[PDB]
Amino acid sequence: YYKGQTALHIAIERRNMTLVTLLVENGADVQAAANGDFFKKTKGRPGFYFGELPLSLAACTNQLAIVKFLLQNSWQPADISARDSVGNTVLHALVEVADNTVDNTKFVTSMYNEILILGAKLHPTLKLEEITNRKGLTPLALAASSGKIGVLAYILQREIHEPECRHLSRKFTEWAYGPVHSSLYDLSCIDTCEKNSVLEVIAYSSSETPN
Amino acid sequence: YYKGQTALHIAIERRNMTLVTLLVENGADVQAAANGDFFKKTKGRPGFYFGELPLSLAACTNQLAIVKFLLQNSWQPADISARDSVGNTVLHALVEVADNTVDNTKFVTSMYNEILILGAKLHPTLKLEEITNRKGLTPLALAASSGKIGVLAYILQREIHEPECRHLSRKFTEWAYGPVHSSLYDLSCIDTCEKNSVLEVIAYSSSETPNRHDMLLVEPLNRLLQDKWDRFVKRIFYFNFFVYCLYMIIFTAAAYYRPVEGLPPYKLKNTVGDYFRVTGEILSVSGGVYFFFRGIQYFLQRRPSLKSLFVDSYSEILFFVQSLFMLVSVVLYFSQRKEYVASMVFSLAMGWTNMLYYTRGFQQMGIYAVMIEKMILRDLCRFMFVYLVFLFGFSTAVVTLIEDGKYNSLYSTCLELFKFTIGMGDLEFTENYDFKAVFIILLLAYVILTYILLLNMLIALMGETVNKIAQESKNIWKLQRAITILDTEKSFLKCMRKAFRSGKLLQVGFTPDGKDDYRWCFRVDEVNWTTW
Amino acid sequence: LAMGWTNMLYYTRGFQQMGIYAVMIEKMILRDLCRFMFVYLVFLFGFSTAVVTLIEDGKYNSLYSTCLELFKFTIGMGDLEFTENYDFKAVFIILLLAYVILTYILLLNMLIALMGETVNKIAQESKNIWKLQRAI
Ligand SMILES: CCCCCCCCCCCCCC(=O)OC[C@@H](O)COP(=O)(O)O
Ligand SMILES: CCCCCCCCCCCCCC(=O)OC[C@@H](O)COP(=O)(O)O
Repeated sequence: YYKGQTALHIAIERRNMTLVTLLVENGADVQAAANGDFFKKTKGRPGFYFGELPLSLAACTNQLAIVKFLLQNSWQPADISARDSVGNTVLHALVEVADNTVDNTKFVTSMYNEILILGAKLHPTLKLEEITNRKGLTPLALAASSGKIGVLAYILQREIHEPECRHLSRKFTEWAYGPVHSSLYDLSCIDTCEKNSVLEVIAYSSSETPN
Repeated sequence: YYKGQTALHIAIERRNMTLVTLLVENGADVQAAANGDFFKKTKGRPGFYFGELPLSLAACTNQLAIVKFLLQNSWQPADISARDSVGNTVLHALVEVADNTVDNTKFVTSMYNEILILGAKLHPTLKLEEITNRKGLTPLALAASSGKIGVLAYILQREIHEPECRHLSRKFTEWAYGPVHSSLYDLSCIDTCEKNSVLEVIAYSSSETPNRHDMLLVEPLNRLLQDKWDRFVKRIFYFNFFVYCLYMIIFTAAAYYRPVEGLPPYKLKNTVGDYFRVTGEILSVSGGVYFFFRGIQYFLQRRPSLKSLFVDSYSEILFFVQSLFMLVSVVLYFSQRKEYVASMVFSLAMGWTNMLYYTRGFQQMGIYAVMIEKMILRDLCRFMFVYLVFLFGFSTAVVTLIEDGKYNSLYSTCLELFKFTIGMGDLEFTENYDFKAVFIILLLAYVILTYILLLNMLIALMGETVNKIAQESKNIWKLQRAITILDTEKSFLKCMRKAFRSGKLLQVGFTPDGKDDYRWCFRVDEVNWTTW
Repeated sequence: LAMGWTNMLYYTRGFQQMGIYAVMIEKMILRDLCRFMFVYLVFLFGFSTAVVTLIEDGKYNSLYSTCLELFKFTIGMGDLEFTENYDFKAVFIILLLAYVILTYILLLNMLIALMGETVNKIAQESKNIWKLQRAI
């Protein structure tokens, strides 16, 4: 029941950069999705969710160099806004794979920051986070609903200290006089949105939410 | 009494490699055993057990190089399967010498791994662990019986990462995709063996075993118990609970409607109510007899030591006592006596209060019942002797003071004094005496002393155990559930080998011999994002 | 009317201390009451059935009245001599004393258990639940 599995996914899993480069040299496809039951969310206790796309698999598997190579290859550019069958993008997969652990939390936030920066640089004209899946949940909304404390904590306090990407960050410093400095937090789609707000989602979530 | 001691043993003890080589150059014997009393297990507090063989002495004494030299010498090869007088081999000695300490545990597991690897390489055709001593206990069985947590934990999770010896390891990795990889555990001689299984040995071991409670924290054991439970023991246990509840309801109904004419037995009238009463009484007596017979069977099968009779088997003894009360009740009932009422009410109260045995199977209620058991065992007598001394002394004093009247008897005064403990004291319950000052002082002193007594009671049993109850009660409950599971499995063999441990798997496919093997694995899944 | 008056506690949220108090009451009523009441009811019903079986006849021969009298021991109003229409006073006294001792032991492990397992969590968990309540 592994239908949809491709050798590219296997190569990416094995952390083989050179072998991946050789495989994609001939023109290996990158938008192919693995619809096999083994790659589904929770059908059967065994399994592993990675977004059903090779780029998402690389992102979730601690391979930043492979992600960069896939995104900025000269053979076939890799789409970053691609939405799989369940409507989950790279950010959604990163949210899913988190388990609210210090090491995993740091890993996931670092990978999220890197992928967001790369997406902003590649296609600044495209808004990335605002997108929604078939469930109609934004990555922040998904993180809040699933109780991923680390991801939500990072997103609500994003701060980028390099030029041309400050607009992505949600935290800004109005000024800093002496030892006291004021800070600004972005409240977009937080309290009132008419579809799904973070406060509304967290408030009405069932107790099954971990935290 | 050092008879059997040889200079080779002394040389090995002194950690002298060169001197040992010189001694064995002339052809020093290696299979000689030291049968002197000094080398025995526990004859006299001084001593040291090392397996009674020089190779075992070297193995237990932190000399791996000497062990290798002895095993692979060109003068006289050293036998590794040699069994001493008590039937203990190298592995048995390694199990014995462990004291369940982190450093000693690491030492013993490392030495066990090295000796096992060497034995496998030297004579791969020979199975080593499966052997048994005169007691008929395998090294794993011996470790489980003696409560050596470290050795058992290592053995149940053995993993060898070099070729030609993977078959020795008990843990295998079926595959590893991304950050999630499945694992397989070997269940050979673990749950059912017909001679001695690890679960059977640990379950029925007496409380003298150092660490019986926490040994079930081992991953394969815990997961296997949970799986067996959720597979069939939950349903069997619920059915048993329902049947027992119906029994108790029927018994209560039969007893409540007992006739009042005197001088039993009573002729049964031709009425529906009489028929129902008679059938209920018959069912109650039958259940009592069944409980009595099950209790006798258990007592013969296990044979407690008469010292752990109460700490262990606390529920079987209570059920047996209830059945004994029922039998005495019926015996008196047919003997034309009116004390069957007393015996029956005692049995009925015991039966209703024994419904707590079925709380196990629910975590919270099980922990609650376990705490009740622990108190009734190890606090009630100690905290009741003092209170009874105080009560009896003050009651004797007061009754001595009283001149005459209703309360001049000791029993009535004891009852009145005890009434102060349940919040119903009087302080003026009599006036037939002299020296009201003395009476008031006695009563006030008694009240103050008993209140102080209860206050230190609660302070003591709160301070000394507010921390242990965090997990010790849960561990005891898990042990209790394990006992229940094993008893249910063994008792209900009528369904043949229904709901076996797990499926059949081929982990390695080929052993050093061309023949294939299977090890009745138990699939387990885990995730480890870090440390790939 | 009783339910309405006792539901005024819903408005305690909005004051930190009273809110935490009401939250603790809620947590107990949810996750401890049934578990710690099943055992007590089993004990009470069993001993009441025993005593009523022992009694021959009279006012207290009914199960309900005997259950009420036995329960009166828990609120500090037991009698230990509430009836005399029976036989074998030794058995009656033993039953009542055993019931009293068992129920006192039961309450003592109640308090020990729910104190030991949560003396630390209540430091901040109740405050967090109250903050969630206020957010709702
Ligand atoms: C002459 C004998 C005096 C006792 C007369 C009848 C009253 C005895 C009441 C029961 C005494 C034992 C107290 C007790 O702890 O039982 C409650 C059970 O949960 C104990 O655990 P389990 O479920 O029976 O295994
Ligand atoms: C047949 C029904 C039996 C009950 C008859 C009426 C007596 C019921 C008394 C209230 C029972 C619920 C106990 C309780 O906990 O309520 C107190 C409130 O602070 C609970 O929190 P909240 O403010 O109502 O949200």
